[PDB]
Amino acid sequence: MTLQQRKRLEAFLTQKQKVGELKDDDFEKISELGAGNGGVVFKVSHKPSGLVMARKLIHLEIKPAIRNQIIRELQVLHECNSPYIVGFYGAFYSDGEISICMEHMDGGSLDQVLKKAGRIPEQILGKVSIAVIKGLTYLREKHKIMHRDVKPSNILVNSRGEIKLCDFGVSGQLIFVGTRSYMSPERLQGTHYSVQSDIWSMGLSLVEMAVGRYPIGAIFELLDYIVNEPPPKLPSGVFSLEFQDFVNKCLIKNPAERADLKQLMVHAFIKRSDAEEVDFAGWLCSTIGLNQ
Ligand SMILES: CC1(C)CNC(=O)c2sc(Nc3ccc(I)cc3F)c(C(=O)N[C@@H]3CCCNC3)c2C1
Ligand SMILES: Nc1ncnc2c1ncn2[C@@H]1O[C@H](COP(=O)(O)OP(=O)(O)NP(=O)(O)O)[C@@H](O)[C@H]1O
Ligand SMILES: [Mg+2]
Repeated sequence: MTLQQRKRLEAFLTQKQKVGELKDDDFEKISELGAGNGGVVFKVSHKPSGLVMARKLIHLEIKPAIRNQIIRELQVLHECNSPYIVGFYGAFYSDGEISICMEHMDGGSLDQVLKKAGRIPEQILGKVSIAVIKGLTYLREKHKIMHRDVKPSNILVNSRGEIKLCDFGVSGQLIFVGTRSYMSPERLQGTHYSVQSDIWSMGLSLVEMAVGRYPIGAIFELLDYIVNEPPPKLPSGVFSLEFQDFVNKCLIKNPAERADLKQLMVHAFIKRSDAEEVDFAGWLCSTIGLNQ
């Protein structure tokens, strides 16, 4: 950690304390940040602190004993404190819906950023990759947590140039209803799986952000393709050989021959990217623009 990262984390944990138990009454809606797989996210104001938060509403049908164990397992999120993880405020049940309250990220997700930028430059994706790896490393080492839901909508960014992971499961399992999938071939097979599965998800997400589009290229037809056909790749000529090799190594279908976190962190793409002074914050703020 840099001193500034060390300090930014300090700064967050103090006003987190300036927050008591959370209740539906204490929240005031500002705007809607989006929705997804059965979750609605709202930009909220928490009046007792006056703090801006993001509040996710999860309609989990049926309580009672099952809902109170969910909230108690969610309490580990208080201990997840990293410059590569989104800050947690608290969680409760209300009106048949679990609410997870977290740090508000003003740049939104890289899914939203991509939709704006068209495609995200390779040098920026180096900064994103370093952050994702470090966040996945942190979750593994400090909490023995695997993410299980790496994708562009779960990598959040802000006007301070921070890149953070969110929506990592903490309740066990509890682990295709949509049109796209970031699940590895081995996860689709029902096979046992590990953090190698998150590496595939990261690799796929990177190719989506580099080219501007989900790269595979009906839901069950798509899943069959992931399982049975060659992995996606970057186009040649427009991306560095080492970036191509980096995603290729993330996208090897055998999770055991696929690169691991340790290997990727010393990979030539990561080595090069880490030494590059790239103004990511300026890129992001110039790309999204300012509220006017
Ligand atoms: C059901 C759940 C509350 C179990 N507890 C769980 O363990 C979680 S945790 C968690 N998200 C989460 C994780 C970390 C941070 I920082 C912020 C977060 F919002 C989530 C979460 O949102 N899951 C969504 C439910 C809708 C469909 N997609 C998966 C969960 C799931
Ligand atoms: N802390 C946050 N700050 C800003 N935006 C957020 C935050 N959390 C979630 N969002 C946005 O809310 C939208 C919907 O989030 P979500 O319900 O997590 O959908 P999803 O990420 O596509 N699916 P999943 O993460 O699997 O539940 C996304 O576009 C996010 O960018
Ligand atoms: Mg999400």
